[PDB]
Amino acid sequence: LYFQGMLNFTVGPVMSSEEVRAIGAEQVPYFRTTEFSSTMLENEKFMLEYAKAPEGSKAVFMTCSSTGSMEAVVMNCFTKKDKVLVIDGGSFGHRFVQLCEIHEIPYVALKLEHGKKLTKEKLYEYDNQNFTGLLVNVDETSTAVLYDTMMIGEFCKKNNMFFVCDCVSAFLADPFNMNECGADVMITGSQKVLACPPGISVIVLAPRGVERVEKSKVRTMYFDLKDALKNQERGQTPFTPAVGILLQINERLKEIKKHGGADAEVARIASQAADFRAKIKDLPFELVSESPANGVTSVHPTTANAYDIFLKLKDEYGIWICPNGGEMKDTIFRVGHIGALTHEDNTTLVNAFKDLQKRNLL
Amino acid sequence: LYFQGMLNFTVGPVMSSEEVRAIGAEQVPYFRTTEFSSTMLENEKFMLEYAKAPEGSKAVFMTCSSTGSMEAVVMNCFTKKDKVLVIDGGSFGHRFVQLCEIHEIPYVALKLEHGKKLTKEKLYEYDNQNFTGLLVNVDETSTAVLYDTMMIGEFCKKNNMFFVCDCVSAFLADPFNMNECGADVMITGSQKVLACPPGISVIVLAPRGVERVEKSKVRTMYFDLKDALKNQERGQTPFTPAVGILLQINERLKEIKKHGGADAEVARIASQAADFRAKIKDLPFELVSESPANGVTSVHPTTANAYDIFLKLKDEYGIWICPNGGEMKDTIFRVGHIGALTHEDNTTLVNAFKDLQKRNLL
Repeated sequence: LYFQGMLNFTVGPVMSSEEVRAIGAEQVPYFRTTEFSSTMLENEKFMLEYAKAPEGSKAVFMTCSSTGSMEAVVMNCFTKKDKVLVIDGGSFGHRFVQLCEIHEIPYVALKLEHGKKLTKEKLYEYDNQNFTGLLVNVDETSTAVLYDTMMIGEFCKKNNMFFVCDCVSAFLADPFNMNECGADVMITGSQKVLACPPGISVIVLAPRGVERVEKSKVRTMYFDLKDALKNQERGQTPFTPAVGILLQINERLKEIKKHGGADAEVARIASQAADFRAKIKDLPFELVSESPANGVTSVHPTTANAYDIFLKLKDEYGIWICPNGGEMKDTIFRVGHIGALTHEDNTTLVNAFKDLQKRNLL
Repeated sequence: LYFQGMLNFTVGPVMSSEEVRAIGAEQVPYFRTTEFSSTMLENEKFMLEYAKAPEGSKAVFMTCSSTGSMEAVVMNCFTKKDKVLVIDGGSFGHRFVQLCEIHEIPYVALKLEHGKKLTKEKLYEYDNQNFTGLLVNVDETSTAVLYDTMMIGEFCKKNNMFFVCDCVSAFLADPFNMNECGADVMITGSQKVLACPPGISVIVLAPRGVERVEKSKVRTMYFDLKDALKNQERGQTPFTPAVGILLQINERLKEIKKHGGADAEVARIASQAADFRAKIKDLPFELVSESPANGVTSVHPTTANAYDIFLKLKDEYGIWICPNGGEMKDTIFRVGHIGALTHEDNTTLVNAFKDLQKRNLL
């Protein structure tokens, strides 16, 4: 079958461990119980630990993809009186711009050419301009650009700006310390470094984030983060959540702990990325990112159409790489370093590239 | 473990087949592919078939619980110029009232005492009053009351009212023919009669529903049903969907087809319900619903606290029944007839009730 026997180098869904997969074959339990509440409180504790959240932080688990949590955060944390600086180097930064437009949050987009780093000098062009908040996608996954959260956090603190981090691809792949960088909100998704099935997302709120949400007057039921917080006090959710995925997440969080915690997973993924990048030195590929992220590498093929390479690997080599869209469809593809991959998997992929070269495709 | 070895008589999550469960242990595939598109187009075709949707209908698959699809429908189908009649006999009808309030849709709540049927004479009290739409939960799951969709549909047609049906617990449990009753929208959820894990919901739109959505000007990203429709044209979704659950749904839809289609599953659940109801005749239980639904039976214990019975069965008999909340917590519990249950499972439950009676708990 099409979903059997494939090597997955995308950035979501990704390959899962045998233990997480095994949980996926269990009957899904009824969940309005003290037993499931315990699982949910444990999930929250692990998320706060791995995020290095400050004392007094809270997490909520949302039954929707990461985009839904991005929207919830925008709706619950900002109003028409805010002025938000949005880092826009690609698709996900642009998605935050689109959310500000939809929800009538005044904003300024700080555009970066695809692949370009954010320098301190560039950010400080926006110093002392009455901004009240900042939205960033810590790994801009579309271009595999990593932003410096300590640098951005310092800027936000100087300017008293509410600091929102989408760490959907950065969390557990790149170093991130919520307490140290002063992030007020962190968002992540189940299908990225957590390597569970898609359908859950997580919002972590620092005490300032909790306070901000508590003061919101949002017109929404499903994305009402006050309701989400109130229910999570007893390890519950307002509506039926993706119970099965939340049990898989619990297992995964314990697996992370067993293998050395958040720092150990960051280190493993850093090594996975370095291994791939070392192995493609003699192929007609240029690295696009000026600020590499551990979770993913963006590649420009200098001899071939990037989407063509995606299709050939998928249909003839048993491999999914991550294609791009829009203006990047023909010129960029990405190779993920997350989920249950090994250095030998990188060798398999590079061997497939070498075979495409022999065929004269690249 | 707490989620192992339990008999599940709730109305979601419920017990799944071994084949659906097996799919849950597979690696989740990358999904921006012609292969996954094919699965999604097939899922839509089966949903339209089982809903008996009119020619030209469309379905979309939403990565959120059913409540999220209820909200999406309200947001995308009604405006401040509408006047909506909401059938409110319990929790889910009330949830539609709450959505009308949040989204500033003018409405009138048609209250029914818990457990009471909706008569034709009652509904026609609202005839010729300039209503433009109607919201109903075809099985009001909180009270296990079934509403007559042919009767309501005739009323809506007479009054030119846009007819929205939440069939989250009714779809595949009770007869429902979208074409015949004139429903413009049907909503359902993955974890109910479909008996898959929670995290997907489905919106089926008749041609009038499609037209209504196409004319909407909603301020939302995640719940933008125009975007959902446009993407489903090629078997895709705007964001990452719950891919694993959608593959399980595909298997389940094929399993339904193998066993005789929608009518055969309705008949099986009708028999499951009848079997349970026959077996409790000598116990201190009163049936609450004046209009029984196949999917679930609501029970009033005349000698005991309903929530106490829930807790004892859960902790001492390996059984989940469905508790109630609010004003119904002490007085009503429910027994589901959906998912992978047998008549012998009903015997196991009744034996547990009989043992509680021997202990003098009831």
